[PDB]
Amino acid sequence: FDRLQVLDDHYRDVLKEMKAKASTVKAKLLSVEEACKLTPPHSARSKFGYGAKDVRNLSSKAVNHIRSVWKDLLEDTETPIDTTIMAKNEVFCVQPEKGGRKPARLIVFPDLGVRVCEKMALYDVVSTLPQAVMGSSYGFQYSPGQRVEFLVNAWKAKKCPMGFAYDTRCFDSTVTENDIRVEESIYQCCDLAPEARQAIRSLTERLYIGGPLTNCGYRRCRASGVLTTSCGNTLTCYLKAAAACRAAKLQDCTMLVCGDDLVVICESAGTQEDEASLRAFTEAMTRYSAPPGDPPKPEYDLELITSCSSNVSVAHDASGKRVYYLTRDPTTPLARAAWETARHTPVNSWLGNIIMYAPTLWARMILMTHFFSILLAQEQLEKALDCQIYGACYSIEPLDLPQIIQRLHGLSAFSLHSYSPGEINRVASCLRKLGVPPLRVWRHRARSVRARLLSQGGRAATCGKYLFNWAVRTKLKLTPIPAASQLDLSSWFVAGYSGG
Ligand SMILES: COc1ccc2c(c1)[C@@H]1C[C@]1(C(=O)N1[C@@H]3CC[C@H]1CN(C)C3)Cn1c-2c(C2CCCCC2)c2ccc(C(=O)NS(=O)(=O)N(C)C)cc21
Ligand SMILES: CNC(=O)c1c(-c2ccc(F)cc2)oc2cc(NS(C)(=O)=O)c(OC(C)C)cc12
Ligand SMILES: CCCCCCCCO[C@@H]1O[C@H](CO)[C@@H](O)[C@H](O)[C@H]1O
Ligand SMILES: CCCCCCCCO[C@@H]1O[C@H](CO)[C@@H](O)[C@H](O)[C@H]1O
Repeated sequence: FDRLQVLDDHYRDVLKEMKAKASTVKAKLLSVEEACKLTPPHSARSKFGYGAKDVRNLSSKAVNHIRSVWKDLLEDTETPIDTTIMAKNEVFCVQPEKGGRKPARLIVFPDLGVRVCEKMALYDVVSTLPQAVMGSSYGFQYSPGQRVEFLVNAWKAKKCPMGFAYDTRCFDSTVTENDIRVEESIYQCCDLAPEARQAIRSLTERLYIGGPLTNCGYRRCRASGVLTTSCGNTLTCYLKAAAACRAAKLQDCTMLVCGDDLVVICESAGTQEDEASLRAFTEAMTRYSAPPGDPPKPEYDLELITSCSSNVSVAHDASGKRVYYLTRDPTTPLARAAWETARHTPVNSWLGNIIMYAPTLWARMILMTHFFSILLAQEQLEKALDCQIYGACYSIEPLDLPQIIQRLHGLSAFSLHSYSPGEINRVASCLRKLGVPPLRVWRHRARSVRARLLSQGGRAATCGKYLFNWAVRTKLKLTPIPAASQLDLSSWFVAGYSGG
């Protein structure tokens, strides 16, 4: 029966509350220049004789064509807009050389001109509306450290906490026409410029609801930009879930939403009562056309909930105080890093894993040790690497890792010890399974890596001091690494990542 959507009073009530909050948002219509500057340098070429760089640093051909696309969006409210379907080759896969089928992910996008028009009309709404509507439930406002703080405080707030994760399997292609229209109705509640209001209506009717796809066919999958798709999915999932919490009569809910991924922390009503409540929640979500991947399970320990491939775990700082942090099973991070040891990638998953999971036993002992050893050998500590973290691609120098880690995780990230036996066992058994040397070997290797870094001075010695303080018996004190704004001077006089 594919997608069949049934909307009730709970859904309608939550939508009114969302629209009432949306009404307090005043969003601005970006000029051609403002939108052009937001174009990524490696954004796909237009079929109209220009393509990134030209748009990015303003060009007569690019700007005048994008102004005609804009005029057409304001004047035509129904003609379907075309989208291109392309195969982007896979990174962690054996790629045929001198003939063969190339493993690839498929990407669907409108012409570059349309993409800049979408930014003019929606960038300010997508970057302001979700937080204004969902508040603390909006998952993309948090750093790993702030996210864990939010979760733990929500868990501690309950008399008898219960929590569960709910994941909607492949929604990005299966997005209903209704969901797209409901999203638009929320965006329309903002204080928009009249041209924005029309452009939003045209884009939703001509592009977002569906349209033709070419190098052909017709698509009903998301053709919006990353920021637009993210906003849409999060608002839709929040709407359906907040309504489903009411239908399931869940008490004192705290939700955390990241696109299609969600977590609810509420008050337990007893084992069998909670099991019934979750069945109720799932029935409501399924009726709202958001069925689960795996049926949700009530959890009574925060550590047992897995969401966005991660779970909360405990460690202790140097003073013995409990420190909470996000971790994950290290099999895929290690397997991808093994690949990268043999072959250079444009993603540098190892570096992204060190940044996302810096407090973890496996990122500190294995990934930092192994890659600093390689960088020392190759004399490439200074070389900025392109690193993909979630959406974006960042250029990161390994020498700036202490500063980055402190910003995202806090100073405790460098002093953690007394990790949970279960967490250690997951790491240890994983090393045995993959043929990786045990943790005792990594300590020996890190003492040598730290020594070589210290001898190099500057940022290299700060990497030695902060990142490998776990490897020495006689530990250094470790004070916060000061930001350029704290020092009260320009980033030009501050080595590495300063505050830009
Ligand atoms: C499929 O999933 C995985 C996952 C992990 C590993 C492998 C495969 C690779 C099988 C192993 C291997 O033997 N390798 C050698 C060395 C590194 C890795 C990849 N490389 C292309 C060839 C076993 N093996 C893996 C890693 C990873 C390297 C990146 C950072 C994280 C650890 C190792 C790191 C050091 C040794 C280590 O030092 N082993 S040792 O002491 O027995 N010896 C000196 C080689 C062995 C490793
Ligand atoms: C809705 N779920 C969440 O927001 C997340 C949870 C979580 C895990 C267990 C729970 F019990 C509750 C939440 O863990 C995460 C880890 C990351 N990445 S990271 C490791 O880089 O921080 C994340 O960042 C991206 C997607 C923005 C979002 C979440
Ligand atoms: C160590 C475990 C991870 C695998 C590392 C090997 C990476 C495979 O990489 C492959 O190498 C071939 C030979 O140059 C190329 O022909 C392929 O295009 C490439 O995908
Ligand atoms: C795995 C992450 C679980 C998060 C638990 C947050 C609640 C912490 O709770 C604390 O636990 C301590 C345990 O020794 C007790 O001493 C404290 O009294 C209690 O408030």
